[PDB]
Amino acid sequence: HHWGYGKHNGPEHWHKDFPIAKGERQSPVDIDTHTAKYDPSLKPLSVSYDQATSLRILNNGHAFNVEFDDSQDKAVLKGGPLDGTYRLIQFHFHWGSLDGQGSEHTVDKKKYAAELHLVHWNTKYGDFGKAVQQPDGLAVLGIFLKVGSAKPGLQKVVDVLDSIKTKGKSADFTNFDPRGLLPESLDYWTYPGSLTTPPLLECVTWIVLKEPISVSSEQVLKFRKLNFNGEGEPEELMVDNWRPAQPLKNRQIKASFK
Ligand SMILES: [Co+2]
Repeated sequence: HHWGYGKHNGPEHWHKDFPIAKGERQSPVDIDTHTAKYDPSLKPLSVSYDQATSLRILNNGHAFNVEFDDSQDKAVLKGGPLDGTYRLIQFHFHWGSLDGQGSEHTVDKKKYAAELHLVHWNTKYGDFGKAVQQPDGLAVLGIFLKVGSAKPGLQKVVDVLDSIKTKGKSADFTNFDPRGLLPESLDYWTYPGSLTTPPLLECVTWIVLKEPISVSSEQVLKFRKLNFNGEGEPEELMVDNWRPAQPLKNRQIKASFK
């Protein structure tokens, strides 16, 4: 049926409509820190978000997306394992019903409360729709969230969520600075993988930061008040919208640090 994260249409069902779900480079994965190889040939990441133009926030029935103007090189990711320039198109989170789960990637099987995905597309391909058809089409920056002190830069997001409680609702969301969601260190792990939602295309260079950000219990509880359903349908809280770890298969995770 229409895919989601429930008992009958969750991740274990996706392969029936999207056979690539059992592919050779699916995401997310467990990051075994002892096994990842330090790769001194790797460059530092270049995150250049100073001219980012946020536009809107949308509840799409799976998560909420903060969308950006990607019609110019305003907010880009370069360097690290990447060739060329990748433009920020949107960010979103995955989170749990409880603080013990919610992330998609895991680190030595540790699950974080949530995971932020900053999604960027390779410019060489002109638009997002074309980029997802290419093995180097997307670069997604993954950042773990743990529960502890509040993240000041996240509060503007948390506060608009009650205006987009249900599927299909959107709201204006301008002048948001995504630099306020980054941890101090840009040390990372990287590997080739996929989108973690249908259509699960194998088009992503994943860059997962080692350092988590902290958010407060109150901030994540507001995430969990969102809904998967549309307005005036039975309430299904938007929680546990994460895909579990997939087989690593023939892939190597590289580390940018020692
Ligand atoms: Co995601």
